Amino acid sequence: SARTSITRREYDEWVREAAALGKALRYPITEKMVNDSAGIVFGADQYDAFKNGMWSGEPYEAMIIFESLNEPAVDGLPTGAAPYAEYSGLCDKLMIVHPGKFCPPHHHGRKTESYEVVLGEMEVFYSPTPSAESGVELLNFSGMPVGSPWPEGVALPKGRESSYEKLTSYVRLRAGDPKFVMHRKHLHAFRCPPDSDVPLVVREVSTYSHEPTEAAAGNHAPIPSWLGMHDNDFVSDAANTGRLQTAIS
Amino acid sequence: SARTSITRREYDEWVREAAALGKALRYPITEKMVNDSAGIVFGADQYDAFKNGMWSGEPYEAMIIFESLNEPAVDGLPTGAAPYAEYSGLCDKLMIVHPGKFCPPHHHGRKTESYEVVLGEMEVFYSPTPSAESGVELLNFSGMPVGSPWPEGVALPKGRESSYEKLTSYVRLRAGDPKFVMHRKHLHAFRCPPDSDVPLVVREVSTYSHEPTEAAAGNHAPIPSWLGMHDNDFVSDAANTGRLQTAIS
Amino acid sequence: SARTSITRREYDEWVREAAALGKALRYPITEKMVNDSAGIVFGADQYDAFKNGMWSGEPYEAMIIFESLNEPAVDGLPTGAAPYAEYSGLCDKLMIVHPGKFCPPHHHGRKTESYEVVLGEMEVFYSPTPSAESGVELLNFSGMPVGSPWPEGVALPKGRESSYEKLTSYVRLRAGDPKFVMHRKHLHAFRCPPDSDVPLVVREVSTYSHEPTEAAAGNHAPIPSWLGMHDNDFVSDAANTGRLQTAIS
Amino acid sequence: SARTSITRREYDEWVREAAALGKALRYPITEKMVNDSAGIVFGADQYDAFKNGMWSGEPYEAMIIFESLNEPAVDGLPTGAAPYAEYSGLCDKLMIVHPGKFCPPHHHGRKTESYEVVLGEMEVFYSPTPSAESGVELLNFSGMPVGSPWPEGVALPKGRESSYEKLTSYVRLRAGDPKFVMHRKHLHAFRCPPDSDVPLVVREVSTYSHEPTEAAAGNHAPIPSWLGMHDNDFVSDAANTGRLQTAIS
Ligand SMILES: OC[C@@H](O)[C@@H](O)[C@@H](O)CO
Ligand SMILES: OC[C@@H](O)[C@@H](O)[C@@H](O)CO
Ligand SMILES: OC[C@@H](O)[C@@H](O)[C@@H](O)CO
Ligand SMILES: OC[C@@H](O)[C@@H](O)[C@@H](O)CO
Ligand SMILES: OC[C@@H](O)[C@@H](O)[C@@H](O)CO
Ligand SMILES: OC[C@@H](O)[C@@H](O)[C@@H](O)CO
Ligand SMILES: OC[C@@H](O)[C@@H](O)[C@@H](O)CO
Ligand SMILES: OC[C@@H](O)[C@@H](O)[C@@H](O)CO
Ligand SMILES: [Co+2]
Ligand SMILES: [Co+2]
Ligand SMILES: [Co+2]
Ligand SMILES: [Co+2]
Repeated sequence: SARTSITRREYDEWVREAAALGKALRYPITEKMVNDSAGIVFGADQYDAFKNGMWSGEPYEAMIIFESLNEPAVDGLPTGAAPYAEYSGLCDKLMIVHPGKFCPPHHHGRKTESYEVVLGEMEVFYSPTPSAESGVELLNFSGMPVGSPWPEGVALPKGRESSYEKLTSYVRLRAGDPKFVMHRKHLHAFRCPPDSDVPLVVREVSTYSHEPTEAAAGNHAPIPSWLGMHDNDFVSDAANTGRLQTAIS
Repeated sequence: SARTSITRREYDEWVREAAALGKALRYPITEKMVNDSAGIVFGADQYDAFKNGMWSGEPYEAMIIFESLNEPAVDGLPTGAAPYAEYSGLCDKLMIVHPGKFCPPHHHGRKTESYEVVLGEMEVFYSPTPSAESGVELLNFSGMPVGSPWPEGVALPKGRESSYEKLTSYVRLRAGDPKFVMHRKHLHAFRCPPDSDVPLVVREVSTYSHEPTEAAAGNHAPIPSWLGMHDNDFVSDAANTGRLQTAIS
Repeated sequence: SARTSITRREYDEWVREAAALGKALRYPITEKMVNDSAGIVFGADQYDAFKNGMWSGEPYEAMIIFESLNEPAVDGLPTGAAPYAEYSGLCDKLMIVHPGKFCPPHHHGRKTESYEVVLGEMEVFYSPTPSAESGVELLNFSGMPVGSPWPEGVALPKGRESSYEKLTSYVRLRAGDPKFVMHRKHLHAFRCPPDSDVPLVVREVSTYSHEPTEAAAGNHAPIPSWLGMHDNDFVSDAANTGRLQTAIS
Repeated sequence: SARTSITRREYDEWVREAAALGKALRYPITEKMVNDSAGIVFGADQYDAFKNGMWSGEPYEAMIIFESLNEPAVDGLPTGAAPYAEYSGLCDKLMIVHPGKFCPPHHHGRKTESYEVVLGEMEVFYSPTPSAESGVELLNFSGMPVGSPWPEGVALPKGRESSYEKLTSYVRLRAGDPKFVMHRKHLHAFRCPPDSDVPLVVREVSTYSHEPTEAAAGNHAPIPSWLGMHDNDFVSDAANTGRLQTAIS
């Protein structure tokens, strides 16, 4: 009886309600942003989130993302910056995570993120040290803060527990807090507390998002190399696959 | 009788009211963001904006900016990207422009911006072609849209009219519109319509802001060259000076 | 296969999501307000709204109401006003109507309402003349405006069409409009346009709400007569019954 | 040098900024609501609030009120209720109080109020017992809660201190709290804490407001007696006068 997809009704009610919530919070959500790629389920065994639904409070890895901007920022750059442009760009999106649900452990080789909680509270789990990239020297300036240890009783998705092992640093973000920076090459994940009366709504402002997803499969590449380039590295292999497509029956 | 500064009372009422407006619109404004550098007057002859005040509707070049993020995004970058990092980074700020007032004509060599109107309407004036940088090849991808001609009856600041000559393209942005990208090297300016019942409030998401201002004079430089580096080029010379400091009597 | 109740999952996702939307729009929703009486289905044949769900856009009579205040306002009144107190009082609630759905035709003998659209648009159908109450003279001051005729193509609930016959006056309300008064004794109904991208959210400020509902069955009566007193008169008999209780399986 | 009026510039910047704040918080403010009666100064010696301004934090009695509704609710009432209609009606308004400022001690013979804090925090001072009205029996149901004693260090307006003597009960209201009822005949006053970073914004839902003010001098009376009827009883005589008119030079 393990779900393997989400019904069209479950998908729409989930995504359309989320888009309305976004508008209420003044996020500029256009029609094109409300599509079949906005609702994400990280892996086949994560569809079980829809057995009891998004308000069950159960630990599953799924979320909604409404992307309002993913600008390469390639125009006006000196030609020499061509091979390093992929680390820049501007990506603005609204992320909605229901109680107990998670944006699973992963890291980006090029994308640096920043978080602004709009509604609810965000519990971020991360590795304070970056992932070492063999054979390449990396610049350093502020690094990541050590943060605090995890609070007790954090329910993790069944069969995904170990993927969180290395994300020992923890921080709870709220509306009004200083913007929070998640440097590239750092493992990170986050969830909405299970006892939350509202979905976690977060505004993410980051560098360009390289993702040959479903809603982004057919566009033009600003720079040759960018073509097909992937910048998502999920700790759990089950997460990497289902990320680029949601099975809607 | 030409004003040469702004009284402490005029400054505070202007900036503190704006910060409250920002909070109401859910922008994460912290205490440190509400400072003596947030309220900007572009040039000595622009202080006359305070003869009749911010609700007079008169054409002057002055605005408020509450910066919530100006992240270099240098961490995790390969060393080779060092000389091109200045074109990246993440800068999030809230800008408040009162009726009739303007963010004066200028362009950035490195910073690419994007606009999201939160309240009111934004009238953007810009040059659809970038400024040619002698002796250097530049990348290209989307360029800037031609836009529309200026509507009639746009009152410009006295003695600043000609600075707008080259910003022939025009567009009026509203809340809910697609994010608007202003590529680096493009001349641009914007104002809040004079008949607006509310101040124009805009969320700007751009690449790093290189500005050795008053509230940013003493920090650490992520990369050597960044030190003292300026990235603001106002068409009117009077604007470049008063930009980095507000005279509060 | 005609639904006869709503599953606990359908109920919670419907009501809890609505409460979150309410909070985002700054309505003061407390825990006690989010209960099993907030989600209303007007009649047994209206449960079919949940065959395709609240985002189907189909015409059904169901809505959500989060009541933040229902103050008798009896304290401090001269004893003589006792028999007329039932026409006063203060009731503040947030109403959420999904696309295509309706608050069915009905009128109140004592309650006068006022509407403020917070999100979406509200299409009100009403009778510009009050219902004559046999053997009693009534005061008059402003009466109700004639309004406009119905726009074409308004899909009404199957088997409930005729209940709308007398509500010939029509008006479409939006956020920012002047408060709209619906005097007592006037037939009225309203819906969220079927093509709306967001649920209709309306703040109602009215006189006391006399309703021996499920969440209001056991309180104390400020005045003797008020006990058991009913003030809802739905045109369709099917609506009056299911109003005071929602079948949650 | 004691101010005796408010300049047109001080008035407009105060009221127009407040109206913008109101809109941001989604209060339906129309053009007609933004008038010369919205900004209130309670007495000649209260104009000194404008010596240092609304952000000085100093204790003065002045506030802004944007009334969106003041419905008699007389239509549909049985003729017998005519002499008691004045205790009913529906009045919806947004009140804005700057740091340290107060809505001065007063009570209403007919109007019962309810408070909903939208922004900031509201400190209410009141008398838990109603004012006895000689020769008339009054109904009772819930009465007023005893509340808590005043916190220490509450700066009161100079020369108005004693007017607060009897308002010994205290409560601090915040956004999201249950609606707060202030029954008619109860002395009450409230202020925005002096250390607040934002103005106190409160939505008031009450029974009809009988006030032959400046913006309400020339309308039609729903009931004969209502004509000229006053329902404001300020403890300080200086407050009653300046209430109905603001001196704008
Ligand atoms: O799938 C997650 C998506 O790519 C988000 O924008 C960020 O990485 C979450 O950290
Ligand atoms: O102001 C700094 C902020 O609170 C966080 O510590 C950093 O963004 C983490 O990268
Ligand atoms: O002084 C203007 C400031 O630098 C702003 O962030 C942008 O450039 C306006 O286009
Ligand atoms: O969606 C594109 C947007 O409306 C504007 O045309 C561009 O951002 C301009 O750069
Ligand atoms: O069931 C409807 C409820 O009683 C509402 O508050 C109003 O009457 C709708 O007009
Ligand atoms: O301002 C009046 C408003 O627009 C409506 O016409 C009335 O409230 C209807 O009762
Ligand atoms: O002048 C105060 C005004 O009348 C307000 O609506 C309430 O009474 C304040 O309690
Ligand atoms: O819920 C009751 C509320 O908190 C206040 O105690 C009353 O309205 C006071 O009248
Ligand atoms: Co990420
Ligand atoms: Co610029
Ligand atoms: Co009704
Ligand atoms: Co009062």
